[PDB]
Amino acid sequence: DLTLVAMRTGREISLPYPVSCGLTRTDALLQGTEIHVPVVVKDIDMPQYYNAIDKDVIEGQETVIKVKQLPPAMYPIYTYGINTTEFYSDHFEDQVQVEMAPIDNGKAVFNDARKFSKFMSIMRMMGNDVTATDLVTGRKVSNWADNSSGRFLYTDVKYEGQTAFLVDMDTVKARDHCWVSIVDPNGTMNLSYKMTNFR
Amino acid sequence: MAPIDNGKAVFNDARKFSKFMSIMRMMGNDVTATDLVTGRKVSNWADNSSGRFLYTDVKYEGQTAFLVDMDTVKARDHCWVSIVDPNGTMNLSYKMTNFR
Amino acid sequence: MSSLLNSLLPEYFKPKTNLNINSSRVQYGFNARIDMQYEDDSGTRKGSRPNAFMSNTVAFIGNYEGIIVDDIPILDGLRADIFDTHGDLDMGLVEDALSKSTMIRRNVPTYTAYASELLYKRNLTSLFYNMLRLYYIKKWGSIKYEKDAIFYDNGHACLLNRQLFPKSRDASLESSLSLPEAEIAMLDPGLEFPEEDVPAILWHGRVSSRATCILGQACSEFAPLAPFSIAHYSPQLTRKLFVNAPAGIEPSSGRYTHEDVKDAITILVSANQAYTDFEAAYLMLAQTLVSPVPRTAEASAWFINAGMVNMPTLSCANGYYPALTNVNPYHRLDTWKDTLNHWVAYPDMLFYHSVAMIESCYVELGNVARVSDSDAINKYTFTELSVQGRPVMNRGIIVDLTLVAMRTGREISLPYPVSCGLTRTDALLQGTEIHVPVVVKDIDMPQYYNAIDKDVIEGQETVIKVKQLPPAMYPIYTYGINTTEFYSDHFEDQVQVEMAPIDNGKAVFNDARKFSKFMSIMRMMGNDVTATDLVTGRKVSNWADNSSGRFLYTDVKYEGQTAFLVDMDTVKARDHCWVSIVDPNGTMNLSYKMTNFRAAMFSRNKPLYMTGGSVRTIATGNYRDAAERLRAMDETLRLKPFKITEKLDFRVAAYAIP
Amino acid sequence: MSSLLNSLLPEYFKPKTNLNINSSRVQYGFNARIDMQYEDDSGTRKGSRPNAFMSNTVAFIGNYEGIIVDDIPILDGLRADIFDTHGDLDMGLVEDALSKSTMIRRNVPTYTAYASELLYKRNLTSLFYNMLRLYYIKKWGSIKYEKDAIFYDNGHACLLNRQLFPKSRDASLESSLSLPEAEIAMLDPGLEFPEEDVPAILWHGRVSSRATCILGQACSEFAPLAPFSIAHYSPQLTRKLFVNAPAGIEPSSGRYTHEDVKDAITILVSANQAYTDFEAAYLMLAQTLVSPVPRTAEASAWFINAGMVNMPTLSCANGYYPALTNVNPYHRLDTWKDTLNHWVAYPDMLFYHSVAMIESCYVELGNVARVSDSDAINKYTFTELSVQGRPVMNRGIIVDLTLVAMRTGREISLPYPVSCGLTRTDALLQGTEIHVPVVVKDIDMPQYYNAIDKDVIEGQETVIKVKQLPPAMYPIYTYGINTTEFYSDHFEDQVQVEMAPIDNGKAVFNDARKFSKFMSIMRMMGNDVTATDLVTGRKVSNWADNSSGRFLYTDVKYEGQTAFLVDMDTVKARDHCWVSIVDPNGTMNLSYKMTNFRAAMFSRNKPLYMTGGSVRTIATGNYRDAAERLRAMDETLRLKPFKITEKLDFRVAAYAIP
Repeated sequence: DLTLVAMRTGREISLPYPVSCGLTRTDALLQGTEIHVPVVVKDIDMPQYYNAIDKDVIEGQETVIKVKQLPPAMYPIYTYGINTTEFYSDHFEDQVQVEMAPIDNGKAVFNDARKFSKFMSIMRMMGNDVTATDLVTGRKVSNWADNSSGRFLYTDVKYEGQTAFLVDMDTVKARDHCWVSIVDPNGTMNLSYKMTNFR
Repeated sequence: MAPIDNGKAVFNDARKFSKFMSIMRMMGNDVTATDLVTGRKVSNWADNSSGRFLYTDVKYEGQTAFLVDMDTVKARDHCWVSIVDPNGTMNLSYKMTNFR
Repeated sequence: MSSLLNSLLPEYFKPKTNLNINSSRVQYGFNARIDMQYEDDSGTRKGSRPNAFMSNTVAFIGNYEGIIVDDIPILDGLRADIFDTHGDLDMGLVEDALSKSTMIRRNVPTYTAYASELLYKRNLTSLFYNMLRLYYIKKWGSIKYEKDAIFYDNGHACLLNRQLFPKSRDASLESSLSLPEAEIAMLDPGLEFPEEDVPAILWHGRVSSRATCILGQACSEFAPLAPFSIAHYSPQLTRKLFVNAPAGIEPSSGRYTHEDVKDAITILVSANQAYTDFEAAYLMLAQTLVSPVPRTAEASAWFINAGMVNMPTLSCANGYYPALTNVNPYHRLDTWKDTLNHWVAYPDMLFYHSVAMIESCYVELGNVARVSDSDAINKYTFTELSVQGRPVMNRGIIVDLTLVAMRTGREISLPYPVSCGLTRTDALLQGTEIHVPVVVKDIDMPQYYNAIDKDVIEGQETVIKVKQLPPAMYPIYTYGINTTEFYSDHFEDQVQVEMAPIDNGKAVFNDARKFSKFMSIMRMMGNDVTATDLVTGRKVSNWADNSSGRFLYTDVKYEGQTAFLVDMDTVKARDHCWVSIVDPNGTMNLSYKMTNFRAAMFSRNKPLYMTGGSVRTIATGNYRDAAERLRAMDETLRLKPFKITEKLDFRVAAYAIP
Repeated sequence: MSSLLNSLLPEYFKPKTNLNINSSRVQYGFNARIDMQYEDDSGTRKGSRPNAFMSNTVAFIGNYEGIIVDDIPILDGLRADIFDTHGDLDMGLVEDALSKSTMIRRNVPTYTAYASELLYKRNLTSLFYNMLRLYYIKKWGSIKYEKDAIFYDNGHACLLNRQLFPKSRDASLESSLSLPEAEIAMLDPGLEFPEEDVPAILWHGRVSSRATCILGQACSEFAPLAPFSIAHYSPQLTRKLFVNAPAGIEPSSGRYTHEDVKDAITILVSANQAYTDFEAAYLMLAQTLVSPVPRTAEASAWFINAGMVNMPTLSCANGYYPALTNVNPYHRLDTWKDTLNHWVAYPDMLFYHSVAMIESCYVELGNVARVSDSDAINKYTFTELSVQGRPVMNRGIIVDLTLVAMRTGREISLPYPVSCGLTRTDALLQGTEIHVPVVVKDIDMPQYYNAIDKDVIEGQETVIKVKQLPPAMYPIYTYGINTTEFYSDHFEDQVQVEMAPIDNGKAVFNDARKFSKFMSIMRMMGNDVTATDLVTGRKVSNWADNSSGRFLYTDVKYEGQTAFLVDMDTVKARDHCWVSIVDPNGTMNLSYKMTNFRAAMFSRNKPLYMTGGSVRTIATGNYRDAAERLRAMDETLRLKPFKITEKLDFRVAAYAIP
């Protein structure tokens, strides 16, 4: 636990005695096997999003989700922009440039995985419900997959494969309050934000 | 060359897809790919008269990703250069002489 | 040792990750372009072979037997403090190391006494060997062995799988073995006296239901039905195996996927710090995995008698004393985790490393067999002069790695002098003619082969005599890295020979070297010439091997001195380029160039294509944060190469120190 | 002393830790390449044996009998304060030391009075000796002894195990002894007056359940059934043994392994500070671990009567005076812990140290038996002039160490002049005829051997009269380090036999020296020569051994005038790899050359290989440099970080060191 803190802050932690007592967290990681978490369903269109065991499930049924790679359990908040990585993208200033031509009728394909993550994340700050669909596999991902942080990490796809995300920009829905509207875009889009003060 | 997973190679970029099918045509390999957005089959052997591949043979303005069928690569016209299984970075250098 | 066997592959070839093997036979070669130029007294002629396929054939069939022997301990993974200023294990410091890392100090005198006896016999190489074999049985578990199939087939003679492998039946690879399960018990912490002749191993967290079944079957006896390379007979490793797991082990499931065996190996190595033990097992499997299909019928003499695989005894004392294994392990080389990191990333790459190793051994044994038994370096005393360490016995891997050094001409070095694996030089080290059993296909068989019965009928089972062992394989991957006169595997070469006077329709070739050069030219032009050996009275043919398009002098099948009567009237035209002429006149000059190499693999008379992505390099430098190279070149194994010095005889080979 | 016995081993010999002995007979030796030559007026005939095996057979049987004798006290261990300037117990500082301690005040005056007698009872050599024998009995317990087995056989004469060892039943070494346990009582600290004639020892913490069983059996009578060397007859050391352990003595377990005996020794030496006592016990066992199988039939005279082992009486008064032993002991030599530290690390090395000592002794007693009594340094007075100390009696280890000093040609130094162990020079000093029994095979025996009967039918039990004792072992480990002309153990040697054509093969050797070299070199060449003495009329054969393959002059079995007729048309070729003497004419010149040496061991007519780690030369400095180091790295858990680095893919993470 102390060696993980040393990696986060980026400093040298020193104790007087090399004592080895307390909780061990790295248990499910080192096993390197599939884990079967139980879930009770609410809607009927669940198993498209989550990697479920059943393909058709009536509401109020107890199902199982197959988790292979462990997603992050917490988002950095106290350690925000002290040792920044491009995965979490916990910057004060950030921008993304999605390049579209008028010949394309709103439909954009993200060949790159990095800028797809930043587009889907900044659109959620702006209070827009985007629903992308993978062209190779045929699954779907939604940027609204959290009600705490309000960011989109790439591990919300729940699948490691080839990157071909079709996003249709005439099915974008305004969900939250205090939001900027994308009524009908034409040409190159440039999104950007700035965090100024903290309380 | 894109990684061949089962018997299919995903070409996400547009420029790389144009260069790939342009090489395989000069070697003389009738390759058939599936456009993932539309769901229609493209073929590099569209025009027989002029022995070249233009990107307009896809017949879809806009952005897409192609799933190339690497198992069903037919051998129409074979010179000694002609290979079926590409591996890594493909280099083709040709010279045209003796016009009449 | 990944970096060693990876170097053997040719510079042009870089193989992809996956390879879907779906048969018990794989051809491997290259498609080269030959530009021949002919000149004689009549005039000049220029041609060009546009596509020429030179290939060997390798199979998954080889009769092997396991023996449990006592070998050296691998002292890698133990904490660095117990070792003194030199590279030696001091029992004075083991007492201190165990004392400081406990509150209960009553048990220190007892713990030290048992530890001193067990540390000098620690070896997990035999356990990883069986775990690796279980991985490949599950992965390639759809390969069929038919009993009434062909082994070698030329046209005159034939060998079936009934012969060479009696006591065999028709079975798939998954159907070959029905392994039992050894008792995987839990070591409760509190037991004071380690039970003797039972090893104890560490584990990360809870032992999975699937991990139990793998460890149970890995320790059990292997009893095959069909002869397979990766299912050979092995004795029982242990009866019990303790596992010091804080969380209790689960009962055995019964079934497991090939993916589950990877998870079992990755945990077992990481916990025990047994990285060098894995490197030994990796090299040990590279020898066994594949076996050569013989070039000619005489080259079946190698694979009659069952070669012995020396499996080290399974012992480990990490479970009892987990204080000795800590966060600061002792290692001799800084590149000591490369072999595992290579396998876990690219499992199917072992096939290419195995083909590269067995080729290098069986090519160089072609030369060692021809060495006269009245020189400094001969078949008996070639290993002993080469090695510069202190192993238990010059057996197993030491013999194989000595032949790789002689091939490549570079100094090979391992951290520990391990003597574990297959010994090939058994048929070689005996002054006796070997009786290869064969089947007669054509009535004129006794004229070609040295048969017992001089009159035969199509269908009869006879026996042929082999005195000197011919080469089993031709150089393909190791083509032109160092060229001997025997093989003549040049890129560019100018062959010059003087044609003998054609009296009636026959040309007498009294000299041995001139005869070899003549038939070598006529083969490259593509003329099937047949000559009569005057001493024996048997017919030789340059078209002996179709796969590799070259002529070796061992195709005559007569050690000693002779004169050949070549039939110049009956020169058939099998393959004709524009260079190809039938009537040579005076001094024959042939100058050829080989360009445009490209690797190709065939399986079941169709092209076998490589799948997956491109292999990115994984490799660690000589230093991580180490200041001074403390040489420590006393215990490390070193193998010195020998260079072949050609002499006038041509039939005899001779080695010298470079 | 591990140091002096280590130097006796050859330079080419590189020993390993473990040696898996599974029999009661070992043929230790070396493989050498002999280049023999026979020059003559007609021409030269060259030979070459690439692997020539020169061996000395060593067994685990030998009749010995222990007797309890009075020996000097060993004062190493006691605190350095009580000693004066000269180095003897200054009584007055003892009374001062006891007064300023944690002793009961009413016991001080009565205990101080006894000190004058009890403090000079310090000799634990007998206890350590018995505890070392228990270690090797349980380790090599599976070795067998058959009653009707062949002790010696040379074709003509045979000597069975029934002949030398009557009252002998066939049994395994483990099943030989049935040791009864002596009482191990706890010393009451509040005892009125110390009980002399009852030894009291110290212990660290609690006496374990197994330590009671080991100490109980160590201080008991050895009454064996089979005549084994490490299970010979010993009297009862003591009836009762006190142990000053505040933590109570647990009752006897009954069973124990060989590892538990090492635990018992290491606690006993550390508590009592008795390292010099252990060094004496190590050298004692080195003599009487293995006995040599006789080279010739008439060399069995050494092992007819049982040689007495001198075990010093068990006497220790540390239990009564705990204050006088502390962490600052008095020692003469600085390297006083080296012998124990060597044994704890490498227990099985004692086998090599044992054969080195007996081979050194029995070689020198060979060429000591061939000196006339009328001389300065002779049979009786070779020990007195060599010894420059003050031992009680010239017996035990003093006689064996002085013979080693003569062999190697160096000065052997011990800290205390202790006189305990086996005495070998018994049959020599008697100077009388010895009557060895023999069972005959052929009917023409009594011409060769000096037998009691002149006509004896096959299968009869006869007697041979041995007057002068022949050498029991040939020098092998000490080959060409201190060469004498008797053994003729040179690397290069030649002999010139001068004959004229007028003589029809018959040569008479007037000289005795060159007759020995001719007969010896002819046996290397594999030729069976049979000479006949002209004066007496007896016969000698060069083939009188199947181990070394040399001819010593003591094989004549008679001292007289030298006139040996050898007929050189009755020479028969016996062995393989031999040069032929078909028909010689003129002067003969024989010669050989030994070039290289490789250590080899045989057991049950199979190769015995050394396994385990590489044995080093342990020095006092190699451990105490790690004490100087102390691991001075302040024991503070400093965790260093890793900065994550992003690259093209971004899906997978990569950590850097800085």
